[PDB]
Amino acid sequence: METVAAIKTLIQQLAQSTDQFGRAEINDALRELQYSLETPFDTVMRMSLDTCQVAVARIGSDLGLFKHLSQCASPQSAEELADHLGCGRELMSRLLRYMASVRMVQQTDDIKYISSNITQTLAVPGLEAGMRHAFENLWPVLMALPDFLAERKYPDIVDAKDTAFQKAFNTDQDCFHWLATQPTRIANFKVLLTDERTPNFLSTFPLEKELGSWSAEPEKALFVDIGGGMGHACIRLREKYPNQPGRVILQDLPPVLQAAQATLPLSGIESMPHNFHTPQPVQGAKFYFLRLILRDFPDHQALEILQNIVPAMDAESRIVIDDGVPPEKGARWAETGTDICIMSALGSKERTQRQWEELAAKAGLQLQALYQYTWPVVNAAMVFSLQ
Amino acid sequence: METVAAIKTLIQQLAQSTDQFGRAEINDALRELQYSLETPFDTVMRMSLDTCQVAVARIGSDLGLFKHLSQCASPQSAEELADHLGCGRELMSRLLRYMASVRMVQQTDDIKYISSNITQTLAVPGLEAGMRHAFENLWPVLMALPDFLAERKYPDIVDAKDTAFQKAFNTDQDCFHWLATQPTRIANFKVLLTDERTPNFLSTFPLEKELGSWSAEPEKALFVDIGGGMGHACIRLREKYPNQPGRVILQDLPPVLQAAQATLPLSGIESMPHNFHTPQPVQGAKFYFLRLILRDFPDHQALEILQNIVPAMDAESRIVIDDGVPPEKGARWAETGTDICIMSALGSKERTQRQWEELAAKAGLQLQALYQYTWPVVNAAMVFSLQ
Ligand SMILES: C[S@@+](CC[C@H](N)C(=O)[O-])C[C@H]1O[C@@H](n2cnc3c(N)ncnc32)[C@H](O)[C@@H]1O
Ligand SMILES: C[S@@+](CC[C@H](N)C(=O)[O-])C[C@H]1O[C@@H](n2cnc3c(N)ncnc32)[C@H](O)[C@@H]1O
Repeated sequence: METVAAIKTLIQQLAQSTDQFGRAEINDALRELQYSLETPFDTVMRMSLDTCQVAVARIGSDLGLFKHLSQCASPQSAEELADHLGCGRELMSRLLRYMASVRMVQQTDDIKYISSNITQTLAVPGLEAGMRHAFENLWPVLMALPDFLAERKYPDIVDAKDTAFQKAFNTDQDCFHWLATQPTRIANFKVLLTDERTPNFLSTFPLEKELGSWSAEPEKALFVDIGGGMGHACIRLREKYPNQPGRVILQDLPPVLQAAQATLPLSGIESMPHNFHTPQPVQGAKFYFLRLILRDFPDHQALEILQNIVPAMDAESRIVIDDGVPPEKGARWAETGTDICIMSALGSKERTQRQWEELAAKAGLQLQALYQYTWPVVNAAMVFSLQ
Repeated sequence: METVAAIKTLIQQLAQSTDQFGRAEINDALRELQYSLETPFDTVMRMSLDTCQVAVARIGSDLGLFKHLSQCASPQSAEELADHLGCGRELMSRLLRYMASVRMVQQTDDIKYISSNITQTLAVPGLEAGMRHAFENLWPVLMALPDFLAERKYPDIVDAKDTAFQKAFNTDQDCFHWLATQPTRIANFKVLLTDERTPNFLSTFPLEKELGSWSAEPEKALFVDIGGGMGHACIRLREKYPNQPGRVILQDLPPVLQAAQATLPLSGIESMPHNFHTPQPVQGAKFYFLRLILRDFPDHQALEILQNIVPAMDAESRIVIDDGVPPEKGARWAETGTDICIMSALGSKERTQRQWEELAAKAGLQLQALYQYTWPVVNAAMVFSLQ
């Protein structure tokens, strides 16, 4: 119908007319409209069949389909793709037909296949690794969660060693300890670390305002990236603020620091092995930065991580928690799904602003400023000082 | 956004003005817009988190939350629902926040909870049973598919006894034989059978024109519903054509005929126990009807089912296959996802019109007429005669 074609045109034109945050708001609206207008049968069909996407993405990734199609200059037949990738012809035709129906590839008028936006995404190593993590790590924990909760008469989960994870992978270890003994998972996790989220806190963080008159003299630390992974925050800080003095220090475990060396600048960023369960060695830094760290820990462990930093602080030192700050009400699926997943796997939780302030108060900290940098799903740099 | 409220108003007004087929077209367009507009990170988040929906629906079902909320007259607090249903209060608060974010319930401005469209759907026994089936039968088979295809170097799956199912449930039994040994699963399937799809073939089936001069004496059957389940097709036939002569006969296995009795009219429809893997007892029927039967069998078994019927047929007899008829190209997610699920669990497949005609020719049948009754996902009554 011309009506459907016109709806598509108007929504694309409105999407192009706004920014990434406007487009995120439109996408959530489109989802809310689908759910509101689907029939009861459609609801069950959707819940039944949308689980297919991750499995079929896992297969495409195993075959190298997404990478191959992303490099192809012309439409490919199912036959050409099957013979090239070493797949049964009929299986490849069925997988491609399914993939086209969910835009994981596109199907042409003459029943050939080209890259979509999603083909290209699943071709990117860091994003492919996310999809692989969802299949091998998240799926099993969600599959265990209902019977786990039933067996245990619906407990409030508060312990990383007593959640669905232990049922899912038949172990008494917490997720973090268990992953160390699984080379396949560590390799994928290693690739997942290379994905850099955009935008980042530096888009809205008023660094010069937050600095005040803080002196890098004689030899003080500007920024200590605690569990900084590949040190994207350190790299982006040095890139945005090349003239601000002070040590910029990436802190992580030796294997992650080794992985980071390749892509770290040759000067200006220190690689310091540090376990964030031990006292913070760098004294009187301006910013102690924790990005997507504390959300992976229940309150007891998150508190201990903060308590390990507080004694290193000057009056001018700030702890900067860069993490999810879902609202009190009307939280979006991306903030609320993450909460169920980290409950199931890690025994942890998403925290509202009030819950972040209650946690930080136990560590003797007070919130000075909160700088949101994503919308409508809230990620913010929360700036904490000594009480 | 005023923009988002405006899009919702426009789509809702266009949705209300069209019919169910028009709303299904709009819904498919909103999905495609969503995928096309998505960022690479959104794609991975969606694939990571959308499978939460089934796990959380299953937990809500276990707690009886959806039936409870559907019968509440006023908005309920998380604490009221947790206390009433026997759930940890923090667990219940988090589940409800997640459910509200995906419209499985509605959250009020007061942070209390009411029934949405989806909470009513998940309270309907037949539809709840569809969601439990997705969780306990489909999820494990989709979980097994990628590694099963990898280990076996991407075979064309062709055998019910050799597909993802056997790896998922650690068995050499086919799905149908295995399910029959599992009481809780058998019980869920019987509730699943109580769901009647709408619309149905009688909306576009020109019965009078197909009958022509056909006569019901001596004691001939107008309609034999082979695997008719609750016998909804028999009920609708007798409701729509109450004065058309000829016996109307529900065929299924004894336990399903037993379950059908309470819903069946007192006269006009015979309950005849009959295994459709055995020779058809009713001779010279006008219509031998197979609704959503053959798609659950690979060609070899589907052919055996048809070959059990053909010897009972007159020149006036028709086999009516009422089933999915996906197009040669541009097939929708609801008819390609089904294909991947039935490949994985049953070793079967969706069939294009031409694939149905090829199968039916091997049984000595030729397509007389094809009567579509759903759009844009094709279900049709295909009328076959002896060739
Ligand atoms: C979500 S990942 C990367 C987060 C990083 N801040 C970012 O935003 O790119 C969490 C990081 O914590 C690190 N990590 C885990 N346990 C740690 C520990 N005990 N001490 C220090 N780093 C740790 C991991 O190696 C990983 O790089
Ligand atoms: C998809 S379900 C119901 C389909 C039904 N025609 C309808 O549209 O409602 C398949 C039906 O086949 C029945 N069935 C399964 N195996 C059977 C067999 N060997 N003989 C007869 N009926 C069988 C089941 O009991 C069930 O009612």
